[PDB]
Formats: sequence, structure tokens, C-alpha cells
Amino acid sequence: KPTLFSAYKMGKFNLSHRVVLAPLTRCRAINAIPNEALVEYYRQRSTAGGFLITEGTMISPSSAGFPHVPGIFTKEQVEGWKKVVDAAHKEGAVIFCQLWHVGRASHQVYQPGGAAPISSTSKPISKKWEILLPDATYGTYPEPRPLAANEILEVVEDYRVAAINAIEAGFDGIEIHGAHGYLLDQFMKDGINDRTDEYGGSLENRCKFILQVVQAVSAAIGTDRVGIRISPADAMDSDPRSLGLAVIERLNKLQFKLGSRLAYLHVTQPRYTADGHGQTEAGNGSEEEVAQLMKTWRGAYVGTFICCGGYTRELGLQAVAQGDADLVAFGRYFVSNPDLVLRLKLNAPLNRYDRATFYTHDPVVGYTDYPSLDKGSL
Ligand SMILES: Cc1cc2nc3c(=O)[nH]c(=O)nc-3n(C[C@H](O)[C@H](O)[C@H](O)COP(=O)(O)O)c2cc1C
Ligand SMILES: Oc1ccc2c(O)cccc2c1
Repeated sequence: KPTLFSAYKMGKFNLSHRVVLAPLTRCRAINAIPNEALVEYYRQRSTAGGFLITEGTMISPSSAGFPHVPGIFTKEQVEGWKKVVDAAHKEGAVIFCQLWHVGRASHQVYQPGGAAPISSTSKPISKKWEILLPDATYGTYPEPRPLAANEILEVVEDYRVAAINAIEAGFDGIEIHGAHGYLLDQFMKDGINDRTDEYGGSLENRCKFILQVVQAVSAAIGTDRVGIRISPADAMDSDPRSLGLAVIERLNKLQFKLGSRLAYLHVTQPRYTADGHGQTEAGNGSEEEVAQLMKTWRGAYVGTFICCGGYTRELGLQAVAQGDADLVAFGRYFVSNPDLVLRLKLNAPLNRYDRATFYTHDPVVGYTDYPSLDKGSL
């Protein structure tokens, strides 16, 4: 029976355990170029046969909504990534690049020529939320511009190019960021998508864009090198269950048509504890609803399932042992615990993470200077 520390065949790739580095935007890729800081950060977190997913990576100049996040749409960026990927591979890691377009979750300061961010809609994220600016202040999300159909195809092409570039850099594959209210989610979620054309209305129409992206990148680099991340549960849908199942149905159908499986489906879940980790005491209620959603979605998807969001050591063990997921990703714990895999294997204490340096730009401080367990001198 599978455990969290058991080997796994993720289609093309042999993994030695089920602990995954979740994608984590950290803003250390100064002027969008992966650098020596990123090399050491991913190297520190690499294990033999361990799966790593990079921070969200720009597919185009309009795809940014954070400062000093890496791109993979220029040769200079590809060359920077090669150094990261080579180091991870030297440690025996398998590593995927997350392809990220933020859509309306941006600001004029992030956009070429100060243009409006692009989206499904003209409606902005409400003033309830604010955006981190390059000068360490917080700003207001602006009104986005709704894409025309031909422009949506231009973005699909940007994903295709980014995937090709990822493989050129040596990445084992890519993950489509279709979660957390960013561009593709702005089309999926009926709370955001108020379009009246062929990209709006039906679940079929709302899933069109993300399916076109999956189709294009699969054609470019192979189904077995493509993972997809979603989060159906200011980005809400009136029926998260049906939305998740709608995406899953279309992925299953595409796999059956093309004759092979995608690398995986990756789904995040919300939590209801004070610190966002773990389970509430035996008898919230929204937690059981969400728990059931995750099992329903996994059950419906034909292939590898990665769960993420508030997983503890115990909940990760249970998810794999009970068959709820094949792989378990960890985000915040991996910020502060470079050797998180070893710490989980030993049930060792976990370093506290410092949220104040999640998105600062120092190559060392709060980035590569969290300690591993003392290995001593053999
Ligand atoms: C600082 C930070 C950066 C993140 N960056 C990304 C990202 O670039 N792409 C993404 O899909 N999720 C991102 N996430 C969400 C995480 O991947 C993860 O789903 C979330 O932190 C919940 O998992 P956890 O409880 O293990 O932290 C980020 C989260 C944090 C805290
Ligand atoms: O707390 C979060 C959750 C998701 C995120 C994402 O999808 C991209 C960048 C930063 C993020 C921060």
C-alpha cells in the first residue's frame, strides 16, 4: 500500500516519495532573470526522486502582477533557468516550471507602456483587496481590459512558446497555473466571467480557454510533460463542485482522444483553522464539505492527483494512505524548511516561516538562509 514516502510513477517520471514542493512566488528573480539565488533555493530543496514545482513564471510581458518574478519568454530567461534546472537535476530532482498569467490581478506599474491588465471581464478586483507594488507599498487593482477572441488565441500561443522554452531550459515539464483567480480562473469562475460570447456562459464556454491552453502545450511538448493546477472552491463560482468536475471531464476526454495521460491534476483546498494549517476540531462543517469535494474530484479524474493547502505531516500521510491523493504538495512549510522531506520522514520539528520575507527581494535573507537539520561531519 502507498505511503507518503513510497515510490511513484508519475507517467514518464520515477519519484522516490510523494512530498512535493508547491509553487511559491518569492520575488527574488531580479528583472525577471533566474539567478544564483534561485539556483541555491531550489538546490536546497531538491531530493533524489523528489518532485519540485517552480514559482509562477511569466509567459509574456503582460502576465506579471508581482515584482521580480521570473519569466520564460526570452532567451536570457531561458539561460538563467538552465542553471537552476541543472542544479536540481544534479540532486536527482524532477522539476516542472509553473506557467503563470495573472490577468486582471495586476497594476499599470507591471504592464508594458502602463497599459490596462487583460481579463475575461472589464470588472476589477474589488477594493477589499490590494496589490503589492515594486516600491513596497500597496496599490489598487485597476479596471482590466476584456480580451477579444483573437487576443485569447494570442495568449494560448504565449503558453505554447513558454512550454517550448521550458523544455529548452531542461525542465521535465510545465504546470498550467489555472488557479487562485488569475487569468484562466477569470474565465472559469462564473463570479468573474460575465462574457456573452463563445468564451462565456456555459461551463463548456468558461472552460474553453484553459482547455485550449492544455491542448496547445500538450501538442508542443507532450501530454506527459503537462500538469494543470486549479482551485474551484474575489474569485468565486456558484457551483464549485460542478466546475471542478467540468474541467475534469474535459481533461479525461482529452486524454482519451489523444491516447495518453497528462502528467497530473493539482488542486488546492481552503482550510478553516486560525493559522490555515490542518483540520478544525472534529465536529466545523465547511471543512467536511471541502474534504468531500477533494475526494469527489480525485475520484473523477483519471490520472495522478496532487493535493495541496494546509496539509500537515499527519494529513499528508492520511491522504496518500487512504487513497485521496497520489502526491501531497507543501507551500509555506517549504519556505522555511529546505530539507522538509527529511524532516517529514523523521517527524522532526519544522522551522517557523517568516511571512515578512515571503516577497522581499534579498537573495539570502529569508530566502536561502533557513537552516537544514544538522548533518554533522561523517
Ligand atoms: C508566498 C507564497 C507564494 C505562493 N506562490 C504561488 C504561485 O506562484 N503559484 C501557485 O499556484 N500558488 C502559489 N502559492 C500557493 C501555494 O502553492 C500553496 O497552495 C498554499 O500556500 C497552500 O499550501 P500550504 O498550506 O502548504 O502553504 C503561494 C503561496 C505562498 C504563501
Ligand atoms: O497566498 C498565495 C496564494 C496563491 C498565490 C498564487 O497563486 C500566486 C502568487 C502568490 C500567491 C499567494
